[PDB]
Parts: sequence; structure tokens; C-alpha cells
Amino acid sequence: VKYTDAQIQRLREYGNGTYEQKVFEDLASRDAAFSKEMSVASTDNEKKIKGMIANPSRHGLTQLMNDIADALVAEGFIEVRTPIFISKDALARMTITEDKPLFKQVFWIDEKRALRPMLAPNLYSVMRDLRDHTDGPVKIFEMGSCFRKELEEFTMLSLCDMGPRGDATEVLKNYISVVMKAAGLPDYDLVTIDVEINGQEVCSAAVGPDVHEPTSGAGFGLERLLTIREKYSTVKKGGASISYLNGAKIN
Amino acid sequence: GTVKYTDAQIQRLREYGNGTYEQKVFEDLASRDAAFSKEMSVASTDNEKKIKGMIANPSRHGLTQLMNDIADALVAEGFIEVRTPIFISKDALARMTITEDKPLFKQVFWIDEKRALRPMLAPNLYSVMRDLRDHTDGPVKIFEMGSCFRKEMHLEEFTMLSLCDMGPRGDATEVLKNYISVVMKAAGLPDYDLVQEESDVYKETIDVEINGQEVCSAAVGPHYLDAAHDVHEPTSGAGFGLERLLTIREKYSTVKKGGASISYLNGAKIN
Ligand SMILES: Nc1ncnc2c1ncn2[C@@H]1O[C@H](COP(=O)(O)OP(=O)(O)OP(=O)(O)O)[C@@H](O)[C@H]1O
Ligand SMILES: Nc1ncnc2c1ncn2[C@@H]1O[C@H](COP(=O)(O)O)[C@@H](O)[C@H]1O
Ligand SMILES: [NH3+][C@@H](Cc1ccc2[nH]c3ccccc3c(=O)c2c1)C(=O)O
Ligand SMILES: [Mg+2]
Ligand SMILES: [Mg+2]
Ligand SMILES: [Mg+2]
Repeated sequence: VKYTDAQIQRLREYGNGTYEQKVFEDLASRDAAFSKEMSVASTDNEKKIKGMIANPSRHGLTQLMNDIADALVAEGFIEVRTPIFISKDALARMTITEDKPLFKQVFWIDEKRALRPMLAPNLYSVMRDLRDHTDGPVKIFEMGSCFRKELEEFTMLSLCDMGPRGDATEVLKNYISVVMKAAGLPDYDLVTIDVEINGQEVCSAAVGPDVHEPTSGAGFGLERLLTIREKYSTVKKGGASISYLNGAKIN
Repeated sequence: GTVKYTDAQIQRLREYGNGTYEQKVFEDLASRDAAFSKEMSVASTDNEKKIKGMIANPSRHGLTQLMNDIADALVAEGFIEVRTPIFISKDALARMTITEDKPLFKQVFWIDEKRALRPMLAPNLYSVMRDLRDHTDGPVKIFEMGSCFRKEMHLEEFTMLSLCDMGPRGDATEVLKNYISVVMKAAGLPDYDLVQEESDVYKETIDVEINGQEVCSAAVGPHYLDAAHDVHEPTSGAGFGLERLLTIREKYSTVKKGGASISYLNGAKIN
């Protein structure tokens, strides 16, 4: 006997335990355990919010962004910031056309512009222009909000490099290692390449997608990383919200 | 003399250059045009040097660094850093008194019939601060840094830093002035003026100006706005334009160079 779907939802509202795994042998014992775990979840949540107010910290998502960013700069990556608005033409050069399914997920701002659903269009542009100014490899990254109709707003970390690279795949796997280790998630699986933790995809990366330079890139979902690391019971608690703050429900 | 660079020449000089071209005066058109030619070459050269320096010495972004400098200073003062959604509701805008008839309403980017890109951080911050009051009897002090959007030193996407305090100990105006000092000093801009300005949302604000350029609007209340958000105690708050601060501190010739861009990187044009 397990918690009902409704009970799971109620437990996850204020609690960050792993309630789906629990089994009982009696509706009566399920119900008694549920009552106790709901009370513990709620009191634990209240104590946690009372603690943040009393000892404020950098936001958990901001802290994670800083930890990863300082690691990438030490690896030689330039941090860039690009606009949230992108053009329809930019999406089309990404092959996101009325045909592709991602297109139907795009938030349009007007007839010619959209909220970016990924960071790559802008980063490709910046990377290519930076290469106009140097003979060497160019390595950049951005962290920022992306938007898709479904989290509808999520924070992507995208890194990319252009230029000569001995063993592109090995180099890309090392970039992934730098990020994951800096994020506090050193244990993960690789599946052009996907990063999974217990089957949950947290990164998609690839080597080398009219003359072009060698290029590779990796995109991480930072709320997903934070959720896994802090063992929050939903992906809606660690990022931007007016209901949650650093894992705790404020209302 | 009395001859200046033309408006078009000023725009051309500022594309790659961060000098103060609007101050130049010349005897005649020939001397103006000769100086323009020389200064355009200097600007392009200096710009290329800056780009090559950034490539040789990769760094955090200047806007990110400013955001961290100020945020660390506020957390040290006991402010909670929050992050709230970019999307907000039409009702939330109405609660700020941003309704159909108001000028700012015409500046709003709508996502659908009920939701918009936030033009300001106050709507979400009011909600969060009010809910945090449910959990403490003491001061509630929060801030957010994040993109806001307006149809328009103006950008259509800009980064606001908004702070607010519900129930501070002491006079709300002196407390607000001290918080402004913390931010401005942490931003590397200790010299500024505080100027009363009119506001259709707040009635009157205290603005932070540097050489006449607004970089922040701040206010206590007003009471009708607090009551509209179920807040029944003294509140204050301040909203800073981070690109404006960075532009002034780094002496960039336009506000488009230090923030998010596909043409500029930390003051230098890459294309
Ligand atoms: N379009 C914009 N681009 C860049 N910064 C902006 C923009 N609008 C506002 N800001 C910054 O946000 C701060 C707080 O926003 P506020 O609502 O007071 O702006 P505002 O009074 O409309 O400004 P302005 O008179 O300069 O248009 C402003 O002091 C300014 O520093
Ligand atoms: N709707 C979403 N919510 C949260 N994270 C997302 C979302 N879409 C994509 N991501 C993250 O972004 C990464 C790259 O996305 P994609 O470009 O779709 O492969 C994924 O591996 C996820 O971690
Ligand atoms: N005038 C700008 C500046 C502004 C001024 C007063 C404020 N007071 C507040 C009170 C509670 C919650 C948040 C705020 C806050 O954002 C805030 C911001 C704007 O709002 O765009
Ligand atoms: Mg304005
Ligand atoms: Mg103004
Ligand atoms: Mg103002």
C-alpha cells in the first residue's frame, strides 16, 4: 500500500522527502504515517523559512551560477550575456521552423521576435564574431533565462568553443566534468551526448554540428541540477518563484 | 569655435569609441571633419585593443560582477536575495496602478491576454515580502536583480536591482538613504545626488542622479500602494538600473555596451 497520488502531492507541497517509495500494509497505517509526515514537513518548512530570514544568504540558484561560472573562467572561458529577445530569422537558422516541434513552444513577442528558448543562437553569433579578433580558440559561456511553453522559465548554462581541438569529444567531456564538479554533482552518467543522473537528463552536449570551424557545446538546466543536489521534491522550489524560496514554501 | 561634431558623427564615434565627443568644438567644417577622421581611427584602434585583452584574459562579465558586488554587500546587511519570475499577471500590474489609461501600460510587453513581461520588480517583491512577514515579527529586507522589459539611456531589456524593507527599525527615509549608500558604495559610485522627482505610481520618489542622470528611483510607500498589496506598515524600497550604473562608472559612451548584447562585450564592439 502506498501513499495516494493526492497524498504525495500534499506531502510535496511543504516537504522535500522521498514519499513515493514508502509502502504500508494497511489504509490505517498509511493514513497514520501520512498525518505524521505532513506535520513534520510543515514544521520543518516553517523552521527553514524562519532561518533564512534570520540568516540571509545568496540565493541558491545565484550561488550555483557563481560556483560554476568561476570554474569556467578558470578554465579560460569568457562569460557573455546576451538578450532574451531573439529574431524569428535567428530561430530559423537554428532550424526551429514552423515544422519543428520546438517552434510551437516558442513565446512570440511580436511578428519577428521571440523569447529565446535556448542560448545557442546568440552564443553562436558572439563566438563567431570573437573569432574575427584572434588566431586562437574561443571559449565562452552564458547563464540566463530561457522560455518554452509547457518550467516555462528556466535557467540554462550554455558553453561553447570554436577552433582547433585535439580530440573534440574528450575535450567536451572534460568541460562537462568541470561544470558537474563545480555544481557539487560529481557522480553522473553520459548517454551527441547527454548527461543523466538516475535517468534524469540535466545536460545535452554535442561536438561539431559554407566552411565552418570545429565547434562543440553543452547546455545544462541549472534548476534541475539544484533540485537534484538539494533533494527538493519538485523542480519548482529552487529557482525563481513567488511561492518558494530556496526550497521552502513561503505561503 | 562654435562648430560641433554632427549628430551622425557623434553616433559614428560612439559606435566603437568611449570618449566624450559631444564636448568638442571647432572653428569650421574642415577642422571638424579632419578631427572626426582622426578620432574615428583612434576609437577603432582602442576598441580592438580592448577586445584582444578580454580574449587574452577571460573574466566574469562586467554586469555579472557588478550584480555580485552589490548583492554581497546587501546580504552582509541582512537582505534576503530572492529570484522571481519574469512573467507577471495583468492583475499584478493593475495592483501597481498600471492600468489601461496609464503611460507605463503602453510600454508593457504582453505574452498573452493575462500575462506580461515584468516592467519592474515591485509586483513580485510585494508578494514575497508580504508572505515573509507571516514568518517574523522583525524587519523584512529583500532584494532581487533581474531583467525587466519596456517598449521604449534606455534599453528594452534592462537589469533592475530592487530592494525593499518592511518594518525597518528607525525613520523609514533615513533607513532608505542608508540602503542607497550601501548600494552606491558597493557599485563603486560613492558620489551622487538625491533628488525629489514626481511619479505617477509613487506620487513622489527620491531619485539617485549622477550629473543629472537618473540611476535609481526610491520611495517610502505610499500608503495606497501598500494597502493594495495587503501591507499595513511602513515600507520603503529602491530600484536601480544596473546598466546605467555600469555605463557611468566605466565611462561608456552609450548604455548599450555594458549589459547583454550580441554586438558589445564589456564596453567593446565585437562586430
Ligand atoms: N528602459 C530602461 N533602460 C535602462 N534602465 C532603465 C530603464 N527604465 C528604467 N531603468 C532604470 O530602472 C530604475 C528604476 O525604474 P523607474 O521605473 O524609476 O524608471 P523611470 O523613472 O521610468 O526612468 P526614466 O525616467 O530614465 O525613463 C530607473 O532609475 C533606471 O535606472
Ligand atoms: N522546460 C524546461 N525546464 C527546465 N529545464 C529545461 C527545460 N527545457 C530544457 N531544460 C534544460 O536544458 C537542457 C538543454 O535543453 P535542450 O536544448 O532542450 O536539450 C536540458 O538538458 C535541461 O536540463
Ligand atoms: N520606481 C521604480 C523604483 C522603485 C521605487 C520604490 C519601490 N518600492 C517597493 C516596495 C515594495 C516592493 C518593492 C518595491 C520596489 O520595487 C521599488 C522600486 C520601480 O518600481 O520601477
Ligand atoms: Mg521611463
Ligand atoms: Mg524617471
Ligand atoms: Mg524613476
